[PDB]
Amino acid sequence: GPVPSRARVYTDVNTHRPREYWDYESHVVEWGNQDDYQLVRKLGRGKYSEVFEAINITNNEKVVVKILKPVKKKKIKREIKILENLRGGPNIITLADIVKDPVSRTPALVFEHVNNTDFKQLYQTLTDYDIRFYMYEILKALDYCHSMGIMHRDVKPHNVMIDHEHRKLRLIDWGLAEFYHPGQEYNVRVASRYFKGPELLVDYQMYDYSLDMWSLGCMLASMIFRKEPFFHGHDNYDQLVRIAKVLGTEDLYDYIDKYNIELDPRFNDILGRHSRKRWERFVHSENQHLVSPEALDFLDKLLRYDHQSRLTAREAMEHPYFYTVVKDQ
Ligand SMILES: O=S(=O)(c1ccc2nc(Cl)sc2c1)N1CCC2(CC1)CC(NCc1ccc(-c3ccccc3)c(Cl)c1)C2
Repeated sequence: GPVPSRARVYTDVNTHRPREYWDYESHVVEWGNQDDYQLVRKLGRGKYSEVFEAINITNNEKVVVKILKPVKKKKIKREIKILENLRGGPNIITLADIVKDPVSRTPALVFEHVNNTDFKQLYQTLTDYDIRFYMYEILKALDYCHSMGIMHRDVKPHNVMIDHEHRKLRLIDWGLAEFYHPGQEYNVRVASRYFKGPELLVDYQMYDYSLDMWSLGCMLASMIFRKEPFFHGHDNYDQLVRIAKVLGTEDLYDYIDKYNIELDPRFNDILGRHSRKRWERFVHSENQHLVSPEALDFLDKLLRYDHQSRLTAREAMEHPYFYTVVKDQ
């Protein structure tokens, strides 16, 4: 069978807490009054929810409402619990209330309101310094949630929100997040394809917070190289080929060895044989101003098949890539 794995950091953090903290199945939900909020306009449709801008008529404060589509109550209790646990944390979205339509029986999450600067405007103006800063800001949120025994499992640009006018960032969409418990086997059918770690793709279920660090590298790549998505797999199998065509098949077979992982008979056809490529080959004139020795060192140390050899969030925050941003503090 597969070799076990535990987290190198924040391993026993949920164990040292009361059971209620992570036994979300037991959480009873504090309902608010739906008539305190009126919906203004729709902001987005999104697989598990629809998102609206609303006003709280109690204090005339602008708000965000995610009306949920039908999920199991235990997954809602999960998200609510994780949000409540992380509330007040750096760059974590703030849950403000929870309400149910007394007729449709549909439940709705009410959030603080953050203006998103227009994608086009932001993307075209970004700058290396800006990327550094906002990555630092994402790392802050991740080290916080990891320290609080929680893995997001859906880190990607969709779930990051930036108000550039106020240099303000939030990490959202906590509905796939789970509590890390050593020895636990998780579902590998999580996150979107382009951001899935190797461990999900080879079906190693004793994963941990380091899953987030892979995605974060997947994010950094697309930004510095200006290629979204960076690993563009046609299906879950081809996603690992895309990764192997860059990272090389050798470190991959070394990883499945160390963890005595059994590859579906399929991959053993498509994976083939692939040298580990150098980053220079994704550099061109239009991205060079984002790419730097510091950045490629940072990226290399996140994009590793072996989850145990990835940088932790706190080590990442200590990386030379962010030396300038930390001095502003
Ligand atoms: O209208 S929504 O559905 C909405 C509105 C309010 C709301 N409030 C709660 Cl509560 S949930 C909710 C949902 N919608 C807004 C727009 C998004 C999707 C959701 C977030 C945007 N993020 C793109 C992005 C992320 C990171 C970077 C980046 C920049 C520099 C270094 C690294 C990364 C860049 Cl360049 C771009 C796309």
